[PDB]
Amino acid sequence: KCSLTGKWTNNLGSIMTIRAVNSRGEFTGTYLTAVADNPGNITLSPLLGIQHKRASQPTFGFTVHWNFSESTTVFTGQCFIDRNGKEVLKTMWLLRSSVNDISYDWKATRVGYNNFTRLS
Amino acid sequence: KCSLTGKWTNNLGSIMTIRAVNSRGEFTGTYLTAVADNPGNITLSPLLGIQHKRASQPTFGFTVHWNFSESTTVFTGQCFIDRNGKEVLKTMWLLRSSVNDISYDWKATRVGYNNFTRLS
Amino acid sequence: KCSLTGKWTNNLGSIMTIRAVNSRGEFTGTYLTAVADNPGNITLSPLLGIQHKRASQPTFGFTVHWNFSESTTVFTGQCFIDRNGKEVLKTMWLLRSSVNDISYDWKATRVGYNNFTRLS
Amino acid sequence: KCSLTGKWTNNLGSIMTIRAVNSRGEFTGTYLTAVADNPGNITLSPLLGIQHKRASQPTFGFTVHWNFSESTTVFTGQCFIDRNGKEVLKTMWLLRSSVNDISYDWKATRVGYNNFTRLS
Ligand SMILES: O=C(O)CCCC[C@@H]1SC[C@@H]2NC(=O)N[C@@H]21
Ligand SMILES: O=C(O)CCCC[C@@H]1SC[C@@H]2NC(=O)N[C@@H]21
Ligand SMILES: O=C(O)CCCC[C@@H]1SC[C@@H]2NC(=O)N[C@@H]21
Ligand SMILES: O=C(O)CCCC[C@@H]1SC[C@@H]2NC(=O)N[C@@H]21
Ligand SMILES: *[C@@H]1O[C@H](CO)[C@@H](O)[C@H](O)[C@H]1NC(C)=O
Ligand SMILES: *[C@@H]1O[C@H](CO)[C@@H](O)[C@H](O)[C@H]1NC(C)=O
Ligand SMILES: *[C@@H]1O[C@H](CO)[C@@H](O)[C@H](O)[C@H]1NC(C)=O
Ligand SMILES: *[C@@H]1O[C@H](CO)[C@@H](O)[C@H](O)[C@H]1NC(C)=O
Ligand SMILES: *[C@@H]1O[C@H](CO)[C@@H](O)[C@H](O)[C@H]1NC(C)=O
Ligand SMILES: *[C@@H]1O[C@H](CO)[C@@H](O)[C@H](O)[C@H]1NC(C)=O
Ligand SMILES: *[C@@H]1O[C@H](CO)[C@@H](O)[C@H](O)[C@H]1NC(C)=O
Ligand SMILES: *[C@@H]1O[C@H](CO)[C@@H](O)[C@H](O)[C@H]1NC(C)=O
Repeated sequence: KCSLTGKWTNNLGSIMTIRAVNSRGEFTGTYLTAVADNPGNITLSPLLGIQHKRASQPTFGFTVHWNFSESTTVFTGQCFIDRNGKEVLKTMWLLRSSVNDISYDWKATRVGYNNFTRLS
Repeated sequence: KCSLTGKWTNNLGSIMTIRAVNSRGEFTGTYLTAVADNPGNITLSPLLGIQHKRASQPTFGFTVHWNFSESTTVFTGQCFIDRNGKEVLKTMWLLRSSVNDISYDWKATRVGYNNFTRLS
Repeated sequence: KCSLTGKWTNNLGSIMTIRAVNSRGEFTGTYLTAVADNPGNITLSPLLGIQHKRASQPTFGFTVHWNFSESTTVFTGQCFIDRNGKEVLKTMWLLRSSVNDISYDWKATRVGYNNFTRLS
Repeated sequence: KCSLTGKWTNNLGSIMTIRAVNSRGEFTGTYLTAVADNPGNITLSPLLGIQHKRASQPTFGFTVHWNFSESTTVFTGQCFIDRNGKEVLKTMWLLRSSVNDISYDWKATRVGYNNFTRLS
């Protein structure tokens, strides 16, 4: 089994902590990004998500509410286990910027990927 | 002020209901999709997300844990208000499928958009 | 049969003109975007793409080499025809910005959608 | 400088050849994917794209017309050079499937990433 609970780092150097996953697969956590539009502003930021509970290699999603900008990121992915019991989170994300009005909506969404492994 | 609490529909005919947004911008809800890989299986499914609280046109994200498949979707976007006080959510999404192992990860993520307006 | 040759506009007000499609499904064209990072710089820009030839509702892709910035956009989608012979292109796109070095790669890709209908 | 001309492999094991880039940045090539929806059907497939010509680390895009399915993929990205002169293509892609009619359009687009390095 592949619980999200724990500490994780990604390929950019970001650090994420996921707390207890409840019986509905819901979880809270924190996220310290290594990169940002204005990296001097970075602070620890909250996340909230849901994973599938029963699956051995569950899919999941979470939202990061950045505390230092008007942006939001969502991540979705799957937790995989090796033959050796090593876990990897393979994810993709959408990063939504705040724009002034609906005419700028077209430019407000960035896309990318991240792989996470456990810190311990 | 552009608020998420209430009932919404999107351009595909899906319905979502978001409950009270707390002081941290967190919300729960339910999502009834009009479409699926197997539309005969569709059931009402829970969501969990976060919005920015203070912005008049906030960005937000949420995760939908589909109750009828192993997939997960995340939505992110922004709530816009026009002259008349009419609200629209402009969103993009990632839909993560469950695959058997990490060698299939490349095909596991679909992307799309949705616009939502209030229902009743 | 759903063909790409001709003039089109999308939901943002951009105009594109596609020339003759050859026997391999290749086409050239021009693209006039209604929006940009710096809309004061916009100029008419070339495109190059490929469609499937034999399908009645073909999928296709094309690249737009913006003549006024260091960015590139790719569009992919499908041409649909309804009962009346009315054609619509449903597309998604990736807009790649130029960044200074590989450490900024994570922020370099925006995503979005466009629907196109014929002009004249 | 970072010409696309040459042979490249990606992180999935796919092989791509890009032929001469003309004075407008346009190029043809071939692509042998290591993976597919139906990998038993895979055959060598054509691509067509454009890169920026003058930039030392150009952005670019290309379209792959798959010869063995009704799908199309577009790739966009940037060519980066190391301090040692080693080139890497960092890309993202959209893979468009053919669907029967417009009501299924929502499910027709997959997204992902690939990094390429030179074969020689
Ligand atoms: O720049 C901002 O306003 C908020 C921080 C965004 C950080 C993004 S989220 C996707 C990518 N993966 C990370 O670990 N960090 C970046
Ligand atoms: O097919 C599944 O396994 C779960 C349902 C997926 C529904 C998607 S989520 C994105 C798009 N927007 C909708 O309202 N429904 C579809
Ligand atoms: O801003 C730039 O540097 C180049 C212009 C980008 C225009 C984008 S491409 C996607 C979207 N669809 C359009 O018709 N225009 C925008
Ligand atoms: O499955 C198909 O019908 C066509 C082949 C798709 C292969 C995709 S394109 C994106 C990804 N990167 C690759 O090198 N191959 C896959
Ligand atoms: C991400 O994956 C790459 C390629 O497998 C690997 O080299 C790297 O260690 C991974 N990063 C993390 C934090 O897991
Ligand atoms: C973020 O960075 C910008 C540019 O330095 C600064 O002016 C702004 O006040 C910062 N905002 C926050 C929330 O830290
Ligand atoms: C979505 O936007 C379209 C295009 O503007 C509009 O016609 C429609 O009313 C919107 N649909 C919903 C359900 O909000
Ligand atoms: C969904 O649909 C498939 C195909 O009809 C069916 O076999 C399966 O049992 C259904 N799964 C669930 C959990 O609803
Ligand atoms: C795009 O689709 C919308 C929503 O159906 C429609 O109202 C509009 O006519 C289309 N726009 C263009 C320019 O094709
Ligand atoms: C585009 O706009 C910027 C900002 O106004 C300007 O400085 C620059 O010269 C322009 N670039 C080109 C090549 O059009
Ligand atoms: C892709 O990048 C990863 C991480 O840097 C690297 O280990 C791998 O060798 C690269 N693959 C190719 C084909 O360049
Ligand atoms: C692709 O694979 C399927 C499933 O094996 C097969 O039935 C079909 O004929 C193949 N199509 C092509 C174009 O090779």
